[PDB]
Order: sequence, then C-alpha cells, then structure tokens
Amino acid sequence: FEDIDTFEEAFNKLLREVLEFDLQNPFKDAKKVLCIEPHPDDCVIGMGGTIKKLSDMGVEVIYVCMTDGYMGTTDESLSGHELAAIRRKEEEESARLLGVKKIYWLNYRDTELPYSREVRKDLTKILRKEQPDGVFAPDPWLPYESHPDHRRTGFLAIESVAFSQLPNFSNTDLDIGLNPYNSGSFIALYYTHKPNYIVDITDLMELKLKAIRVHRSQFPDDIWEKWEPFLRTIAMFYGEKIGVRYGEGFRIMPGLFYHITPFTDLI
Amino acid sequence: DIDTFEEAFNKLLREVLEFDLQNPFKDAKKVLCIEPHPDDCVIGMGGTIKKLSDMGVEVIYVCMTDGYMGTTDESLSGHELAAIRRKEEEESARLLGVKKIYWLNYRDTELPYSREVRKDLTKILRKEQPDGVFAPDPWLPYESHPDHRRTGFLAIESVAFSQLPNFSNTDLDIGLNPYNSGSFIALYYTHKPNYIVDITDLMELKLKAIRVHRSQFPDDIWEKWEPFLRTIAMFYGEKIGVRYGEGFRIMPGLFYHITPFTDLI
Amino acid sequence: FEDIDTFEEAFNKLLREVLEFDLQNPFKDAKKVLCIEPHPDDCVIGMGGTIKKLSDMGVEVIYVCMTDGYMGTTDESLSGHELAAIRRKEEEESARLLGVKKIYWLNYRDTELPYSREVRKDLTKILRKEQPDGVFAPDPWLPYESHPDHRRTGFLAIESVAFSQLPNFSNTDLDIGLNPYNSGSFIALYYTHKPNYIVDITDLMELKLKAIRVHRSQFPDDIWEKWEPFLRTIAMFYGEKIGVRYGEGFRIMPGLFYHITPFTDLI
Ligand SMILES: CP(=O)(O)N[C@@H]1[C@@H](O)[C@H](O)[C@@H](CO)O[C@H]1O
Ligand SMILES: CP(=O)(O)N[C@@H]1[C@@H](O)[C@H](O)[C@@H](CO)O[C@H]1O
Ligand SMILES: CP(=O)(O)N[C@@H]1[C@@H](O)[C@H](O)[C@@H](CO)O[C@H]1O
Ligand SMILES: [Zn+2]
Ligand SMILES: [Zn+2]
Repeated sequence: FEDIDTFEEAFNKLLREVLEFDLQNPFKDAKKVLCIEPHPDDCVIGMGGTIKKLSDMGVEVIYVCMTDGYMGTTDESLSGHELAAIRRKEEEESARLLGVKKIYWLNYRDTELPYSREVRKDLTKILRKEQPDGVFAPDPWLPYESHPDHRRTGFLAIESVAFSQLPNFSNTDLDIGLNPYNSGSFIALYYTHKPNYIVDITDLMELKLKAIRVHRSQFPDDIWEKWEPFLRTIAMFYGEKIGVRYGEGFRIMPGLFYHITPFTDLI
Repeated sequence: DIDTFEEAFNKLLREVLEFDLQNPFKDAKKVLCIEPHPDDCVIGMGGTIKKLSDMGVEVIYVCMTDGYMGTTDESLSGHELAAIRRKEEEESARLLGVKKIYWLNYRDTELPYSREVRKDLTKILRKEQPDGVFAPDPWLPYESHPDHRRTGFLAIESVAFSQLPNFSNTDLDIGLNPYNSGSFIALYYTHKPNYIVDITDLMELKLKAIRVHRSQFPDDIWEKWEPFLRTIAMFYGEKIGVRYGEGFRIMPGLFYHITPFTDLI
Repeated sequence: FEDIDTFEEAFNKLLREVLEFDLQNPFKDAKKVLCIEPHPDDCVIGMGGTIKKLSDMGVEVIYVCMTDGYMGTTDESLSGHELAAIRRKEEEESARLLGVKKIYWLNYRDTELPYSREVRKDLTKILRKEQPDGVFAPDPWLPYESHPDHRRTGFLAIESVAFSQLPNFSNTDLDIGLNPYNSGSFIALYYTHKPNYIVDITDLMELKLKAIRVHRSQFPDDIWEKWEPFLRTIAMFYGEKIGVRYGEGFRIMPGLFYHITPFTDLI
C-alpha cells in the first residue's frame, strides 16, 4: 500500500483493514478454546471468571495443565506424589464449578517444566487433535515473573500455536492422521502487565474465589489471609481499565505482531 | 571530581567512551550480518546492506538456521525447502551486492542456546575479523521466535567472548587469533533504535529482494506482508522525518553489562 | 477488602497492611546475609559499600560465587586454570577489606553457568545450611544485560530462595539433616535499572574502589581508565535518587510480587 502519507495512517489501516484486528468481541465466534496453565489452579486464578462466561455461552473450554504441582506444599509429611494426586482432584472439582469437563495433564514435574522441542510437540499434538478456535496462556513477558514454569508455559504456548500449523513440524502427527493446526482465531495472554482486552468479572468474583479455594492444599486460611486481598487487588487493577470493580485482563495482538514488530506497545 | 550524574553521564559517553551516533558505520570495510533464518538480513536491513555494498564495504551473511520449517505446503519436505531457500538467499543476496554466506545449518525452530553455537560464531569472528556485526535485538518485546531471541543473545555474547583467548581455545591452537578488531555491534529488528538509515530510495529494491524468497512470500501471504513491511519501514523512517527507514540500536560496549541507564541512549 | 472502593486504595492497603511492606530500613533485623555473585568481584562492584556497612553493623556477610572467572583475561600466556586460582586469591583479599569471612565457591566455569535444577540444588543446600535472613543477587530483568552468567545467577537466586522452603524440593537435603529454608526475610537485587532502595556510600567510595582494584587480573591501568569513570557514573546515578553523591541501588519487593503480579512497577 504505497500511497499512505503517515505512519499513524499506515498503522490504523494495517490493524483495521489488512489484519482485521478487533478488540471489541475477540472471543465472538469461538466454539472450543484451550486454556493452558503452568500449574493446577492457574487457569482459575488467571481467568476463572472468563472461563465461566465462555462455558455459560456454550463454548467448550479444555484445560492443558503443564505440570503436576508436585512441589507446592510446606507440609513435610506430604510427599510430592501424594500432593500431585490431591491437586488433580482439586483441579477436577474447580474445573467442574466453571463448566470445564476435559483436562489434558502433561505431567511434567512442578519446577522442572523443560523449555524444549519435546514440550512443543506435546502441545502441538493437542492443538492438532482439538483444533481449538482460541488458546489462552500466561504472558511470558510479565516483568518480575520469577517462576520458570510460567515464563516457559507462555513461550511454549505461543510457539506451539505457530509451529503446529507447519506440516514438517512434528511430522509424525500427520503420519498418524492428524491435520496441521488449521482453525485458530486467536491467542489471549492472561497474567499480563499490558492487557488490551478486559472481561468484567465483578458479578463472578465470589465464584472465582470459591473455585480458587477448592485448591485447598494451596490455600489454607493463613495463606488465604494474604492471597484473597492480593487476588482482589489484581482484579481491581484490571477492572478499573474498563470502569468496573473486578476484571480479568488479556493481551491480544494480530499474529504478525508476535514477530519482528517494533510497535507492539501501540496496542 | 564532577558535580552531577548528568555531567558524569555526558562526559562518560562523549570523552571516556567516544560514542558517536552521527556516523557509526563510517570506517567499516567488512561487516557480518547475522540472521536467524534465510531472508532476515534482507527484511531487517536489506536497504542498509545495499548502501554498504555500494560504498565498497564487504557484507558477509552468517545464517544460523536452514529455514526447514517455513512452509505450509504439505508436498514440500523440510529438506527440499531448505535446499530451495539456500538458492533464494543466494539470489536475494546477489541483488544487494552480498558476497559470501556462512551457513551454520542448525534446524529452523531448533537453534540451540549453547556454548557450541557460540563456538561456531566465534570461529567465524576470529577468521573474518569484521569491523562490525549486525544481529537481531534479543530484547525485542513480544518476539516469540526462539531462533530470533537466541541469535541476538548468542551474537552479542560471541562478539565478547571471541576476544578471550581461553574461550574456545582450540581455535588459537589451529592458528586463529582472538577477535579484535570489530568497532561495533548494531542491532536490527529493534523497538529502541537510536540510528535510522533512510531507505526511501531503495525501498523498491528491498521489496523485490525480499520477494526473491518466493517460498516464504507467495501472493496471498504478500497481501499482508507488504503492508506490514511498509508500515514497519514508515515507523522507523518517521523518527528521522523520511518516508521509509531501517532502525538500528547501537550502544557503547560497556553498556551491554551491569548498566542501569541504558534507556538514556 | 471486598468493601474497598478503588484499585488505588486496595493497592495501598495490600502493600502496607496485608504484606507489611516498607523500605524505611529493610535490612534492619539481619544477623546473616548471603551475597550471591556471578563472578569474582561482582559483590564488591555491585554492593561493596553496602557489604562494609552490613559488616560494621555486626551482620555476618557470606559470599556465594557461582563461577570461577576462568575466562576473564586477554593474556594469551595465562590459562583459565591459572586465572581461576589467581582470582580466588583476589576475592579473598577483596572480601577481608569488607569484613567477609566466608565464601562458598560453586566452581561452575565462567561463561558456562548452567540454568538447571542442579544449580538450584547447590544454592538450596547452602540456604538450608546457613539459614540467612537475607539474600542479595543481580536483578535478572536488567535490560541489555548481555552476560548469561548474570541473568542466570539472578533467576536461580530468586528461584532457590523460594523452592528451598519446599520440603519436596531437593528432598535428600532433609534426609541428611538440613531443614527447609525458613528464616528468610528478604531478597534484595543489585545491578538494577529499577532501584527502590538506595544505600548512601559517599564516604565509602574510596574504600569500595580500592576493594575493586584488588582484583588486579581484571582492572590493570588501561581498563581502569574506562571502568573508574563508569563505576563512578553508576554510583552517581543511584545516589542522585536520594540526593546524595554516591549510592548503591537495590530492588526489593514483597515475596508475592515476584509472581503473577501486573503492577510491580508501582514500587
Ligand atoms: C498460583 P501458582 O503459580 O499455581 N503457585 C505455584 C504452585 O502451583 C507450585 O506448586 C509452586 C512450586 O513450583 O509455586 C507456586 O508459585
Ligand atoms: C521473517 P523470518 O524470521 O525469516 N520468518 C520465519 C521463517 O523463516 C521460518 O522458516 C519459520 C518457522 O520457524 O518462521 C517464520 O517466522
Ligand atoms: C564485572 P564482571 O561481570 O565480573 N566482568 C566479567 C568477568 O568476571 C568475566 O570473567 C568475563 C568473562 O565471562 O566477563 C566479564 O563481564
Ligand atoms: Zn502457576
Ligand atoms: Zn560478573
């Protein structure tokens, strides 16, 4: 498009006409979504209110849990194996409150999620099988995010969504009858410091906190005394951006902006 | 000695470090342009490569990976794609006056982040002793390609470590010297350029040399990439009041370590 | 909390009342700290004046040096092995100047510090043995920090402070008689672009510079011509933030803010 005079015009038209980027109803046509969490409890903590709205709308929400949450206890009589078995049941109960009926467990060990082609292949197999319309994952660019399983889950989610569409990537999936990932309409990153789309969850907030507290091994009373205010305050930070009390924030960009794009901060 | 941080900083830059962004590529005779995939050098700095070649600077590509994954055409294997892209790059490079291409042959999507890859880059630095090195900026936000982030880090690392005789010492044992000798790094594909090359004049040649990578840029893909690539170029060019530009981040060598005020340049 | 009106009010109550955070005197109660450095000389460069002030207050300061500094010369007649043995001696003399009596050498090769569970277990064994009240380490989010041993030390130090409190993490430590890390009261990150606590080192600058120069393999006169003004300029950058001539900066945050937090820039 050789005749536009200003960057600001080129940018507006690139987004609205060339890429048809829309932040007004980005989940509009979604029939099936995957919600990718590093640990058991992260989908509900990051976006439980939105999962419920999606389910209320008849969207099929499927979790993919990267790790088993093996390490998340300070109880010296509770082994990692026993804790992982308990957290699987806690996630099932939590997910059921939010209308989720399927969880893919990848079973990597908590604190030890690899950053590797292998983990991309696991995600790629699920994407190719399920062909979701949209995928949710943490923002790996969150500053001061000190948990490796978080940063890696975000990177590996975005990478797999792109690479799962290439037939020479993990080519054995196609040899067993799966198609390339054909169907996706969006990625939405939660746990983000740069949200550009907010779901009002004011009405849903008590359901969210309830479904979070179902992860009892994680949230005994003394930890909840700190975590409840922390989670309320995060929801208010997001809410305020659309003038509501409580929200969940997502960063959504056109697919090209995830590569070589020097003006990602303009959205 | 001096009164304020401001004075300290200005002095440090101008007199102690002699940092000049008016003409950073002034004395360059040989440069390495390090790209993650075949086409990255032409997309990110093709116009600048042309300008450099036209002024008699020798431009040498180092391409980290083989572009094996880059197709959705199920009739084309990665081996065949790789072979096609080597030829696409050779033709695209010829258009820009480019000489010589080192192919490292790591598989696309699988470039390792490791001492091994730093030794490969180091061997080339010590052999070629370039005046300057260009690479993607690994700090680019929302850069989701690991081949890009890893290439950026590894280049900066290798420019540093190839200067050290205990690093990859078998190089010296076979008769290579440590890398002098470069006077700069410049990062392209950067959100924080502080040097902009006007390429308004060369934009058409740039687009032609990009399209030479035909496996990457069929018509339906070009419908989106041409507006994107033009908008990028307008983004950079607007910063210096020209139509189409190419942006680079250049900093003094000290600033890539322990420096809390890098955003001041 | 469900009754707080605005995000701005919730954030303030969270920070001050729930998390009890303030930066009036963060190092106040400390009897023992670990100063974790990527290379020999990094503690003194990043925080030497502070180390001396901690030793002057009777705090036991202990270094953990991740790597051997094997690569850090341009002298073609000096092997890395010889350099490593030299730099150990340099660090010992540097450390004695600042009142430090104990250094754990992990002995990873310089330029080759792994980013792995193994290195977290090394740091966890020392945390569990020492039970320090605080830990200092480089900020791994420093922009344009190009040295992988720096970013890796920072991330591993933060992770280790957290995972070492978990008894299923590196569980053989417990089996041989070490307790989980508790005692911990803070992490302070030095080499930071986002300091929120400044230590005035104006009258200690000359001692800090002498203690840096004791690392002679690193700072012969021709290198010092550049590094002395560089190091002065950094110290002025931090000092200016509290209206003094030379400072050392640290970033300190509540434990919760190192995870899933989208407003860490408000502190
Ligand atoms: C809210 P979360 O992300 O789920 N909390 C995780 C927990 O799941 C995990 O078991 C633990 C050990 O890695 O670190 C905690 O930080
Ligand atoms: C502009 P580019 O960096 O060269 N485009 C790359 C292409 O080379 C590569 O084959 C593919 C799969 O990794 O990803 C694409 O995103
Ligand atoms: C101030 P420093 O962080 O200690 N300087 C280091 C030095 O210790 C190390 O041997 C060399 C090679 O890795 O890199 C330099 O950048
Ligand atoms: Zn988590
Ligand atoms: Zn260091």
